[PDB]
Amino acid sequence: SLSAAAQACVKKMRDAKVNEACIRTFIAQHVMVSKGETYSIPDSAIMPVDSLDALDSLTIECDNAVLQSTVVLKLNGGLGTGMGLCDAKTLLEVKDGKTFLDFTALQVQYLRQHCSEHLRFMLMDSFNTSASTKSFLKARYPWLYQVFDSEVELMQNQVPKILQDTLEPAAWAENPAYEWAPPGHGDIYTALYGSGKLQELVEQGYRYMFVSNGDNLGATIDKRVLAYMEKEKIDFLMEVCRRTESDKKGGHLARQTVYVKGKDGQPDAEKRVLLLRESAQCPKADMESFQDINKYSFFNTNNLWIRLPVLLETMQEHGGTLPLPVIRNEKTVDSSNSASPKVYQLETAMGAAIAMFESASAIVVPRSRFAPVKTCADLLALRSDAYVVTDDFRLVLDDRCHGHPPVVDLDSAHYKMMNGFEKLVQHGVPSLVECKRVTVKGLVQFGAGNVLTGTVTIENTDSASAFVIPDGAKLNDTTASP
Ligand SMILES: O=c1ccn([C@@H]2O[C@H](COP(=O)(O)OP(=O)(O)O[C@H]3O[C@H](CO)[C@@H](O)[C@H](O)[C@H]3O)[C@@H](O)[C@H]2O)c(=O)[nH]1
Repeated sequence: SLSAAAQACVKKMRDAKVNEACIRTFIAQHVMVSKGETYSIPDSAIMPVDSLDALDSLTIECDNAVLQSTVVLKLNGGLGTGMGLCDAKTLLEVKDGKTFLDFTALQVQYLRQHCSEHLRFMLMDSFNTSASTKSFLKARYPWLYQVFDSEVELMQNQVPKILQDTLEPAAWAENPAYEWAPPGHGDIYTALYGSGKLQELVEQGYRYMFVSNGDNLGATIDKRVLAYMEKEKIDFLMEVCRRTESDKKGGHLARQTVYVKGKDGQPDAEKRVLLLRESAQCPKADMESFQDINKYSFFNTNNLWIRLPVLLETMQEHGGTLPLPVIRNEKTVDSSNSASPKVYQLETAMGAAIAMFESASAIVVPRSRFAPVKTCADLLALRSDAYVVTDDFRLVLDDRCHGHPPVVDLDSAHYKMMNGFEKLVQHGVPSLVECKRVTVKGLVQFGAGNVLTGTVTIENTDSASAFVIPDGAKLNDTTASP
């Protein structure tokens, strides 16, 4: 019943000893691509979401039994290629000579000292990040390195890149490792299931997992969310933020409607079903609607809560898989070689699981739980005094910002790559806590101890020489130029 290409993929994955849960999931995605539909989510197929509960209005806290059954997992499998990064993004220095991983470890240390003595912590790594992460922890956090292989690390899968023309697995003799890729952070569910770790966690009495992006250092356990899921009997919960103009990269919440006749005497009830639309899933034609922050104002933080026994149950009863919608990425087998074979890379997003559970929901959270670093512009804000370190080692906005992050717009021609960004701040990172918006155009270099207030634009029209701001300069609601 399977196509010759699909069977070629099975053989390649079996010969490579890929676990069967990954194979089953990949082949189901391969079939669907071979048929035709590419899981595009057009505008006519969805509606905006209107009403959601808000974390800031909740007050009930869960008891310590619920809290002790919660696992924390941080995603760490991607690379920061967009920022000119060839390793795990979590090894970037973010503040005071400390990296994302430093603060992650310190947060876990704090929760074990003051809240949950035996907190279970996991990191999802990939083939591209595991070595660096392990070497980093051995030298700085021995207590994590001691149990890294056995308890902390969740290794995600590698799946074959498939040729566009035939859908067979690609061949790249120069470097066969480039014939494989991690299939997105949606792979967390397949990796947990296929490795037996999901079953193991449920056996050990864990009932909730809190997952968040490795680059988001504002995400920690909140006992008001756990009480909410207990009271409302929620099995999957997505934290969303009110969307700003700085939220370009990820995905937004949306809804559909399904009519259920619902037994006899009682009438049919309209039912809302929630879904996630990633940028990669929107047709380029309808991209004007995807970026409309008024129509779709709820932005996925990727702070996710999952009821582990339910996850395990629906995966078992669905062929040992979670059938998430696939994202068909288009690339060359070697990215640095635009002449190499053209391929599709099948991926999924873990937020898409909001559509897999009958009792799924979303909650609006404040910006204090969402400090993403997708660009060097984000890294500039994070490194500045606009962000502070809490007692439990989170990075949150300084109270003076009032939950509005400073809007940082840096010239992509000069500051998209890390090396260009390090030039911009060679002599010091300006004060931004009082700055509503800063725009940098052309080649610029901040001075030592600058202070930006209000709406600042630094502009250099020639871009041969760097406009170097004088040390101590203080700019208030103005454009600065040569
Ligand atoms: O195969 C992969 C790919 C990514 N990651 C990790 O997943 C996290 C998120 O990846 P990133 O590429 O930084 O984000 P996006 O997938 O573009 O967007 C995610 O995060 C956004 C919020 O920042 C949400 O809006 C999107 O819905 C959600 O999919 C990072 O820690 C990555 O390292 C993995 O572990 N494995």
